[PDB]
Amino acid sequence: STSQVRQNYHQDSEAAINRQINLELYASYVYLSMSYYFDRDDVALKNFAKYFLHQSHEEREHAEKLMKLQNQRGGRIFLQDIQKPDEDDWESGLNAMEAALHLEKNVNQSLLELHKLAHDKNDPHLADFIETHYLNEQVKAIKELGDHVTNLRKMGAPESGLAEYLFDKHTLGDSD
Amino acid sequence: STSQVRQNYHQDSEAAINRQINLELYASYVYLSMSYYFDRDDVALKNFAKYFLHQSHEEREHAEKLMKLQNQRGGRIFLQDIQKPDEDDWESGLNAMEAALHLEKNVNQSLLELHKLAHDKNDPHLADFIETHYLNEQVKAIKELGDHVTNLRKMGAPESGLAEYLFDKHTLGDSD
Amino acid sequence: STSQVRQNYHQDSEAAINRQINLELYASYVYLSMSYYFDRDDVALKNFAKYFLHQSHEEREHAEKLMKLQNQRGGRIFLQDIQKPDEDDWESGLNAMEAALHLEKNVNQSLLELHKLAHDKNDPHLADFIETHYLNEQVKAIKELGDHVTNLRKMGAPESGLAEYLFDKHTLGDSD
Amino acid sequence: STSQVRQNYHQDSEAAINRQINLELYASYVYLSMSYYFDRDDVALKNFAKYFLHQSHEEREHAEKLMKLQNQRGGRIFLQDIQKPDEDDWESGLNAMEAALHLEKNVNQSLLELHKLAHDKNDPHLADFIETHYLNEQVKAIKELGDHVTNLRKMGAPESGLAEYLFDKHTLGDSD
Amino acid sequence: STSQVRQNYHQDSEAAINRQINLELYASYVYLSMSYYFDRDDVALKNFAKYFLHQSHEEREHAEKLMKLQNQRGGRIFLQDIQKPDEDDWESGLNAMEAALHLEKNVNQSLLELHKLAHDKNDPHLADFIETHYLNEQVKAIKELGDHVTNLRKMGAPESGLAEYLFDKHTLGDSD
Amino acid sequence: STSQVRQNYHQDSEAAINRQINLELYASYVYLSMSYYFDRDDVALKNFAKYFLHQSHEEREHAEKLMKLQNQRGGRIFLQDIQKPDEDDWESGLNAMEAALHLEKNVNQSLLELHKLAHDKNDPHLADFIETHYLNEQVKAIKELGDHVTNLRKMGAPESGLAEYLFDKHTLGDSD
Ligand SMILES: O=C(NO)c1ccc(C(=O)NO)cc1
Ligand SMILES: O=C(NO)c1ccc(C(=O)NO)cc1
Ligand code: NA
Ligand code: NA
Ligand SMILES: [Zn+2]
Ligand SMILES: [Zn+2]
Ligand SMILES: [Zn+2]
Ligand SMILES: [Zn+2]
Ligand SMILES: [Zn+2]
Ligand SMILES: [Zn+2]
Ligand SMILES: [Zn+2]
Ligand SMILES: [Zn+2]
Ligand SMILES: [Zn+2]
Ligand SMILES: [Zn+2]
Ligand SMILES: [Zn+2]
Ligand SMILES: [Zn+2]
Ligand SMILES: [Zn+2]
Ligand SMILES: [Zn+2]
Repeated sequence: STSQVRQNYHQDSEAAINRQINLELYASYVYLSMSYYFDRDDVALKNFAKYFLHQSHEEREHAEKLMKLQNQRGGRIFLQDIQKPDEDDWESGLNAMEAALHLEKNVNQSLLELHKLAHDKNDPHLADFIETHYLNEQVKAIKELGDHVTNLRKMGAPESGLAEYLFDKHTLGDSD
Repeated sequence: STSQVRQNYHQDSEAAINRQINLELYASYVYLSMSYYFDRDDVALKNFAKYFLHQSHEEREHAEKLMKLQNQRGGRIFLQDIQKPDEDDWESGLNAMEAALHLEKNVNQSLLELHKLAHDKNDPHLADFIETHYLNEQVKAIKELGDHVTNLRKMGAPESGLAEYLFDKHTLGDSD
Repeated sequence: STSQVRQNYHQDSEAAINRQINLELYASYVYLSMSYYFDRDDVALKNFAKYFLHQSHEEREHAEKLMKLQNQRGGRIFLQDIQKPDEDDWESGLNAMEAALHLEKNVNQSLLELHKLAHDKNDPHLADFIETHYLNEQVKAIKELGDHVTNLRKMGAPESGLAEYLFDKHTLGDSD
Repeated sequence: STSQVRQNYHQDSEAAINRQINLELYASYVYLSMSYYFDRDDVALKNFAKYFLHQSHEEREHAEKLMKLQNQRGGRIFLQDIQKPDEDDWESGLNAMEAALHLEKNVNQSLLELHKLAHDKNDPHLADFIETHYLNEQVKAIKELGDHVTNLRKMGAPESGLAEYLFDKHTLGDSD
Repeated sequence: STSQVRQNYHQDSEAAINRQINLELYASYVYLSMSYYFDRDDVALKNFAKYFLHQSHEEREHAEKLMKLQNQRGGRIFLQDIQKPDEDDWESGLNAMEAALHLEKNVNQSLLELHKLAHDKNDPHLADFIETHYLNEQVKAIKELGDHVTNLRKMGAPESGLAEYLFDKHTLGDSD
Repeated sequence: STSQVRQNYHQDSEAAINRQINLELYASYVYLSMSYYFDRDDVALKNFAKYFLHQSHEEREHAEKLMKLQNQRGGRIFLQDIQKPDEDDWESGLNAMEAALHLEKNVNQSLLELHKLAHDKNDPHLADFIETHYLNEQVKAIKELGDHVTNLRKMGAPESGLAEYLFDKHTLGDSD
């Protein structure tokens, strides 16, 4: 019937965790697609590609985390298909980064709704889990991407390819 | 009258912290009893005993933590007697572990009610304290114990003593 | 209009973050004033002064943290004047420490109201941010100051200067 | 029209590389599903789970490799959806391992057909790429899984849970 | 009926070991209560608190030792409730230390009666066990506490709080 | 009446030291405001922000130095409010740097007037103090800022955002 370890875990919490798992997996797929878009010889921005590939591994980690939680709280995982990304040819580093920002805002909205739920089903554990392991990472992600979009713009992207080249070398070539 | 450092600390929060202190102490007493049950020469499962003794020290730490919080927020401690454990002869490693799971679920329920309170008396500090120092530890504890019960069962406990022996050597003989 | 990274950040949250920034800056100014009060040759309590100077740097850090959050969540900073401290001549180590306790209780009250808000505007990120980076630090601060006031009193402050001297050497001369 | 770096890369080779990319991603999804099946508290086989999680990361690496090749030879990637695994509840370690063997045999068959192609479209580079980076890994994988199935069987799986427990400790607890 | 390892262990010896176990646990509870009495912000004597907390851990060790002996000699443990301490508000460091001395004298009297028994039931093992693991520790404990009471008195406790403060810094701030 | 350590310290010297303290604090506030202006996601110049934040800490140090001198020479500190910066939105790195130059020239003018005073009230100690701890630092500051303004201009600021980006990476990304 129910697992020996289930307790205060509501069914809406569970379904939302499966949906969120599928979502994070989706984000990883998107970031992968963008990554190898910038690996293409007619784009050739190694640091853009490394960057998005890192983001893709991070998303995969987020999903696996959520699955570990599902099993943890006594819930049951159910995997769904992983929707192909909306694009196969992202136009530029700037455009890829804007799509990034929109994606991260999506995932953040989903996580905020999930926290609303865990709070309404009076599930504190799930609440503070979402808080400490996802929310801040989502704010930091959205911030980083916003700064990148701002700089790419102030430089003259996507008009000037010199811009995206320099941004690739001087911003994505060191740090996180 | 009231301590110089009291602030936003409600009286129900306080009484609940004293009750929770007594509860954690109780859990330590139980874990001790089980520990030295498995030290008995007619049981002789050194790793079961070490395991539960560790859990007992951990519970003692939880209590002392809660007392430090009471003094912290301006509350006053009041100690109550420590009820002897429901059993003096736990039947098997499997049964001891099941009683463990039930106990941890009790303590978790109490902590969740306490968080409900700290949230209703609009005490955020107490809320996130409960969250970060107890709730996750309680989920992890319940999970670990549930996995152990599952394995002891799948092996053939308590019917086969060979089982409990092997579980003692291969699962409780390394790790946490 | 609105920043690319804004999301679930309410305007009351923002104004409250600017007010809190100004408040933390104020606390730093106060702690500075007290510090160099105890640097005066007619007071001459090097450890009291070092202590309050440390507290002042800490407050400055709190403010800068809050500004980083404002920019983070898509809000906009607005700096206000920094009100001079209520006193230019704090009477004794004991009195300075009591004013300290009152100040920390003020800042704590403000932070608790801000958390109430972030919870009412359903802003979990801001909620748990306040929780993990400020609330506990505020409880610990109020506790430390309360203990100090208690000891200074039990010793005979401010009546006996021998007291404040000894407290300066044996309590503020080692540790945090 | 065509990339500056394309050369001797046939269109069937390309489409087959996109199909193979999607396939490897699928295998990673399957291995993930199995992994966290064995993380469930009513299964509780940490080493089975770690094992399949490793296999999942490996599959992800295989896919990313194939994408790097696509971009390398002048081809263009096209991502497709990732089909959910045929099962959400794998019965036992033994059954999960048998499904594993069948999957690896599928992927191997696909890779062998792809090598047949690269040989028929006289694409040596693609031929020896498939050879050195995939074929041997596929034989080794199928062998390992076959040995595991053989041992789980000879032990008495899935009938005896004691078996799967021991296999989990003594075979999946050390080595690769 | 009787354990395979029982030998020369009399029933009065056993009951006395269970009573002594409960007693040592009681002493640990008392020392804990005193400890966190001195953690209270209106007392604020960190070293008094650390001291009594150490004593509490030591008492817990004494109890666990006695349980290990019970199981050792073929006896059976029976746990009883742990009586709350006679006080919830110990007046001063001096008074807490006097209550300490009285407690240690109680425990010593009990242990001496137990040795009388082990000698009358001609149980040498139990006799020299009590001798080497408890009696000296009890004399040293009573001595230490007596010296502390003497110094607190000669200083002017509990009248002068300056006294207890200094004693806290200069005697309980270093050594055991 | 007057401090035991006062000597050759004129009252105009004192009032000027309090005014200068308030001024340095003001400069720190300004530099802070600029710093977190460049932390804004729609500006996003991490190195500009780090730079001005460093300058802000430096100014705070200057103030604390002056307070230490006041107490040193037998004077008495009097703290005044800290005027909010003239701007909340500095336009560009170039404009922020120009406002910087103007500010440093202000502080330098004030310090030069203060040295004129210490020389007219025949206060050599104060004279050479101002000389060795402030004047050179002020010339170096004004020089550095002037060079920065010159380079930002020669590059094409604020017209070209590419400029400010590059200046941020190649000039503010290494050194002081
Ligand atoms: O009275 C209510 N609804 O009708 C109510 C009471 C408490 C909360 C709350 O704790 N939100 O975080 C929300 C709604
Ligand atoms: O039958 C044939 N030609 O008439 C034939 C048979 C095998 C190959 C081959 O192995 N290519 O790699 C090529 C041609
Ligand atoms: Na939290
Ligand atoms: Na000079
Ligand atoms: Zn994510
Ligand atoms: Zn993300
Ligand atoms: Zn609520
Ligand atoms: Zn506990
Ligand atoms: Zn527990
Ligand atoms: Zn603060
Ligand atoms: Zn503070
Ligand atoms: Zn593969
Ligand atoms: Zn494979
Ligand atoms: Zn004892
Ligand atoms: Zn003792
Ligand atoms: Zn300056
Ligand atoms: Zn300056
Ligand atoms: Zn002259």
